[PDB]
Amino acid sequence: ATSVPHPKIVKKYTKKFKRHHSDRYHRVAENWRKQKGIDSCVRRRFRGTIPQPNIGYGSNKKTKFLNPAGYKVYLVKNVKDLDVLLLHTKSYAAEIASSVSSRKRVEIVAKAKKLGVKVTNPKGK
RNA sequence: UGCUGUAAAGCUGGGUCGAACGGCCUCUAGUGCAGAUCUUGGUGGUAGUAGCAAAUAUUCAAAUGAGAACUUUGAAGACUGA
Repeated sequence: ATSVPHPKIVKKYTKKFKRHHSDRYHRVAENWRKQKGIDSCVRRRFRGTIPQPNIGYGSNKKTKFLNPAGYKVYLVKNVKDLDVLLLHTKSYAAEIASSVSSRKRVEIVAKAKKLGVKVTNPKGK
């Protein structure tokens, strides 16, 4: 890791928690919802039903919020926004906002390279 | 196209697009939908399916026309039957 050393990153659940019957009807979005029905086999946790979010799945506090390269990600919208990362260049990477213009985006990439700040999305227009 | 969060969700790459929009500290509410034989609008399967069968009945040729079972003219066969 080019970032500050960290323990090996463990994700307890890497799949997505999909709402029950979001596969069955178009009108049911996958955004997680808790079943509140009296008979619900999912709420009652029958064997064979879907995993549900609970606090036991929480990430280890020492590796939480880290991307695979070992950095926490900070959203940058202009050149000046890079400054708060100046003393945190081995633990915080910059991410350029989607709405920054192509002119200003080139300027942010240049300044980050000047300061030694990692950028997570360099290829943007 | 990926990243973050147990999650509600947040961010990002590519495309489309054309005029406004967001973070943070707070304020406020007509603030979150799968259901209500919910409301309005839109759209399927059914399905090229049911079906288009009462009132005797139509036919040949020419003309017209891009095109004629269905229009017009001629020939005829019929019917209403005062």
